[PDB]
Amino acid sequence: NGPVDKGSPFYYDWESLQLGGLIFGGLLCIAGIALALSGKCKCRRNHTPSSLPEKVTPLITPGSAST
Repeated sequence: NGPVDKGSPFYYDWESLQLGGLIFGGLLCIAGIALALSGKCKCRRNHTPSSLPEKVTPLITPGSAST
């Protein structure tokens, strides 16, 4: 028994907190977008009054800095 881990040499197995640490961030992200999904289905039919007319602005309005 040694919940400390620093008791046996198997403690040096912490290196994972490093290599995995980098993935941790990548994983957290995957978790971030996931939550968004629960808000994408609505944004698909509701979307925003600005983010959506952005790709439809050129067809609805000139979209040119001049002329």
